Amino acid sequence: PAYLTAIEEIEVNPTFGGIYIHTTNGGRNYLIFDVSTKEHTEYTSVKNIGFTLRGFSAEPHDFKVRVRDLYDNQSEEYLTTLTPLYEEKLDLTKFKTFYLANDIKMDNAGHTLESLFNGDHGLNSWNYAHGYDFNPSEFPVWFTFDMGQTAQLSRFTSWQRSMGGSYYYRAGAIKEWEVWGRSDLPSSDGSWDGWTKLADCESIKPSGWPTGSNSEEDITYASKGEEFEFLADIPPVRYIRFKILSTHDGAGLVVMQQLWFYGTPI
Repeated sequence: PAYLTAIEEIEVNPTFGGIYIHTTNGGRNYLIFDVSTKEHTEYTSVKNIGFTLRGFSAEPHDFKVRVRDLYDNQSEEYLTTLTPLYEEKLDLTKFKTFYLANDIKMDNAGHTLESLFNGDHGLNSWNYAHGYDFNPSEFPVWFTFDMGQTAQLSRFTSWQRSMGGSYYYRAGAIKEWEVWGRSDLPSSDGSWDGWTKLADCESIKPSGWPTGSNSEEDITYASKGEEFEFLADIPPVRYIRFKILSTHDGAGLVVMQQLWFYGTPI
């Protein structure tokens, strides 16, 4: 019966501010998960069941899970005591360029990719990592770096190159991208085999004004850092890629100022 396989194969792991519950359901049956603390009901029929409860402090808490079906069957309780994950800013000094053969180069104009992790950021900053021009027909493009440790990621903050603000939302500022990762050594050829997608991301321009016109709200917003959250169902990772799909001005050029990552080191 699906509800029995569900309770028998269940895994419950800590995640940021709660727990991640996963189980199997190869029949695509309709299961109801009731999750108790001393708080949520999931209604799902996917094959690879995975869902989160959040809102919890990072200390040990007792959790109870029961699975039921639309036929009035109900499982034994699964009990677990788990501590939710709590994020820290990962140590920037361990972040390094990890250049693979099919990556864009980010060492133009006197800087390197590792400039994105040197701490220098904000409206008046001249810091950046700066690529080379390419034809936008070549999007998507990507670059690769090493976090220098393995971590369960929560979120990251991204700053565009600024130089007083007029460079926001043009001149290499990225618009949509994906963040991919892996925990084991990449292949030197830059093959995408062995990489896992971790986040879909879109940098928002609050005003929605065309290229070359930035509002006061746009400039304040970008200078404060753009925040993105990662998927809960991701493995620990060490190596990271940004697969750039688009840029704000549509030109084939990537230029950014800073990237700070948050999560729990392994």
